[PDB]
Amino acid sequence: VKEEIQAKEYLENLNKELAKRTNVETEAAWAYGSNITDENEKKKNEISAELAKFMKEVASDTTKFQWRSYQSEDLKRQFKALTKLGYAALPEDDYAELLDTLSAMESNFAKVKVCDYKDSTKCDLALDPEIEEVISKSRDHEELAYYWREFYDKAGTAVRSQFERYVELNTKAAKLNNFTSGAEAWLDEYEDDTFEQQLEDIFADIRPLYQQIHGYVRFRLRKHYGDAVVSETGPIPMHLLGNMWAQQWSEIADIVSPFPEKPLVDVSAEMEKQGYTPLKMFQMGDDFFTSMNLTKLPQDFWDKSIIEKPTDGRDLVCHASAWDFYLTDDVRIKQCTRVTQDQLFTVHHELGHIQYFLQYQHQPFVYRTGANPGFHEAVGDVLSLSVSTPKHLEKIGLLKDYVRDDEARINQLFLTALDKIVFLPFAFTMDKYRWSLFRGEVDKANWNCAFWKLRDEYSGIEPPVVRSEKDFDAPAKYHISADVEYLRYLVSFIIQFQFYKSACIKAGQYDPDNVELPLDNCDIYGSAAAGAAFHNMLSMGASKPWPDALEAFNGERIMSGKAIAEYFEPLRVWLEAENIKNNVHIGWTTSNKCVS
Ligand SMILES: *[C@@H]1O[C@H](CO)[C@@H](O[C@@H]2O[C@H](CO)[C@@H](O[C@@H]3O[C@H](CO[C@H]4O[C@H](CO)[C@@H](O)[C@H](O)[C@@H]4O)[C@@H](O)[C@H](O[C@H]4O[C@H](CO[C@@H]5O[C@H](CO)[C@@H](O)[C@H](O)[C@@H]5O)[C@@H](O)[C@H](O)[C@@H]4O)[C@@H]3O)[C@H](O)[C@H]2NC(C)=O)[C@H](O)[C@H]1NC(C)=O
Ligand SMILES: O=C(N[C@@H](Cc1ccccc1)P(=O)(O)C[C@@H](Cc1cc(-c2ccccc2)no1)C(=O)N[C@@H](Cc1ccc(O)cc1)C(=O)O)OCc1ccccc1
Ligand SMILES: *[C@@H]1O[C@H](CO)[C@@H](O)[C@H](O)[C@H]1NC(C)=O
Ligand SMILES: *[C@@H]1O[C@H](CO)[C@@H](O)[C@H](O)[C@H]1NC(C)=O
Ligand SMILES: [Zn+2]
Repeated sequence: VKEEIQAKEYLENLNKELAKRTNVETEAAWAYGSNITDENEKKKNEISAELAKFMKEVASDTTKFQWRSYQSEDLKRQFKALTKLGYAALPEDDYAELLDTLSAMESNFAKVKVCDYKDSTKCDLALDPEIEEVISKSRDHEELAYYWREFYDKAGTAVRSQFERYVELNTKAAKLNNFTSGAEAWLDEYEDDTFEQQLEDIFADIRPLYQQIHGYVRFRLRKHYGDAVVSETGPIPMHLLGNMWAQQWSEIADIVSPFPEKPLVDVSAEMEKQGYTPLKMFQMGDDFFTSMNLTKLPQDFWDKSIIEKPTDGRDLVCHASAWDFYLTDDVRIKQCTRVTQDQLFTVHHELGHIQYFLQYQHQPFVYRTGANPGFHEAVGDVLSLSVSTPKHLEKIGLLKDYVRDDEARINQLFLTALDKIVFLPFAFTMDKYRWSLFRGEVDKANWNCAFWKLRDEYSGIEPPVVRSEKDFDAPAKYHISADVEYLRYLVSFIIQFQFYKSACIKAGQYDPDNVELPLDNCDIYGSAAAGAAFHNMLSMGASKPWPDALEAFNGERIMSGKAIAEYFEPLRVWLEAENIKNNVHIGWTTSNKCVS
């Protein structure tokens, strides 16, 4: 159609206008997250309401263009993106109420403080860093159960009524966009109507390995705490797993390591000894990206980022985040950085988001986002996989006197699995839970025990104390309180191994027939070949359906669990044999810790 001329001019101006309007909303959201006050809350929400009103007008104006009739797939793709209003489809008053509900939940989470286990006078312990410090380090099971209960009562139960209204308005918004529910609204980002089934299939392939790891960990925990604390046949008490949500278990590696007399990589002490700071950690992340011929952090990043928890009295959101301001080179991180191994990896994860921002900033506004949400989460994790290798850690002087024999290799593979395999059922359940509420599949009388039932069924973990429908535990996880879709992380954990394997081959760092080049010791630091693949993919933003973006990276078009299974194959062989040798019980009875 000749109208395509025009349409192209229309999109040109509109994209530029959206970027500028979104810059303004983003600044107000940054100010609030950096400094939680009633005044900043009001300002964030009023500017969002303003932009929502404009979006309503945009979606309306698309109907004046015959865009479905156009020759250009590119023009059609842009118009389609503009018709998708999300929450902005809601009536003015409903949108304002939703924004008020969202900030009530996020500020509740950020403001949680508990009393010291040993000093009921001292009541200023926050999750980050005080409570997380205990959960990751204490081996006093009663102390752990105390902090678990205090946190969940305050971050979870306290916001049930707000969470209920959020579900209602989220559903109403989805239906105004003609999605069945918000589950379908979220899934739309993956542009694939078999996406859920694809993930069920990949998950089913990896589940048996998870069950072997679970069995071995439970066996080792029984030896440490005794059978009064940990049963052989039941779900693992979750507070013993070194993470408030039991989402990753690497913090208890020193008590569950396959070979306790051989080295286990933990560089936190060496980081401190060498005088590492948050600034140094970010500079090192920047170095990694630039070493691969990727983009250096701009001056705005250094000038405007927050890389340490503020020491004034203020309330803020400490959960780490990366921010795109939709201009040129105005990108920032807010991280309450600590000097630990886990935090070094976290820094690289966040800088992965920043790199993606810089790579696609020349794209039209609607294309300035990930190919799918899993792509955005994957970027930094691919580098963190290299950072975590004995190979890399020796290069930067953090790992000393390391002998990489067969036993040390198993220890390192197991340590990696405690993050990478353990996470998979966890991440699947965060969205299976919310989807089921969104879809109206669970009665409100059953909402809490529906959460714990999924945690049991998929992860084989349970609360430390008996819960019931008088509690409401799901919002005790940040993303649930903050209305952040979680499937992105499951997709990320699968595809990051496809990216890592390919980048390692391109770097000459992995050859399956060369004993000297194992995938689990690959360091892509300094590889321009690996960097080129990233540039080819990331610079696309969301200009093409995601299989096109994967193709740009390594010639493949299919999400596949083959690469993650390849990485862990030596661990699988060893672990299956070890569990047989030690008569380790696999599987678990149904939990008794959530009362109907
Ligand atoms: C989610 O799904 C919803 C449906 O469940 C959908 O809502 C529908 O959107 C339609 C707009 O696309 C709308 O259709 C219009 O209907 C008008 C009259 O409807 C009235 O009576 C209904 C009861 O019978 C009531 O329920 C309504 O509230 C209304 O009061 C028509 O007058 C109108 O017509 C005009 O527009 C067409 C479209 O023209 C198109 O564009 C060009 C013109 O430049 C054409 O050449 C082209 O071929 C194309 O057809 C013209 O053909 C016509 O001449 C008129 O100008 C129109 O048909 C419908 O009413 C509405 N609701 C329902 C219940 O059907 C939502 O839009 C969906 N939401 C999202 C976000 O996608
Ligand atoms: O800033 C975010 N997202 C942050 C969350 C967020 C989302 C919306 C609004 C505010 C905040 P995060 O996931 O970086 C924040 C990160 C923080 C983090 C990272 C690591 C880490 C540990 C070891 C190795 C590697 C990483 N542990 O915590 C996050 O949540 N992670 C998930 C889980 C996780 C992910 C990866 C991983 O490797 C380990 C765990 C969680 O905390 O539950 O997104 C920016 C963006 C993405 C896409 C488009 C536009 C902008
Ligand atoms: C936080 O916001 C308040 C008022 O909303 C403002 O007075 C103050 O300057 C801000 N605090 C900091 C540390 O920036
Ligand atoms: C670095 O990236 C640029 C971007 O095109 C490329 O032209 C150059 O060849 C790359 N350098 C190397 C050594 O590959
Ligand atoms: Zn992230």
